[PDB]
Amino acid sequence: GGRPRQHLLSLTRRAQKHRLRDLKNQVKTF
DNA sequence: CTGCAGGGTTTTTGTTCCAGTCTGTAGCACTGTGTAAGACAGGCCAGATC
Repeated sequence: GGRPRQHLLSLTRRAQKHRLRDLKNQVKTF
């Protein structure tokens, strides 16, 4: 049914790839 | 109910390469601190003996 995931500031900067996609796109379009 | 097997899942974590851009290091030929006396030999003039 998915997966529990701990908070972001403990993950590597890389770990991120998944989270900002939509914001990178929205700022670009903007 | 349990146990673990072995699949589903999302989500780490990293993967290959080509433009570059920054950053730290090795490459450069090359530098600083050792620093003052005496000992031994030979000559020979002085100077005292006598």
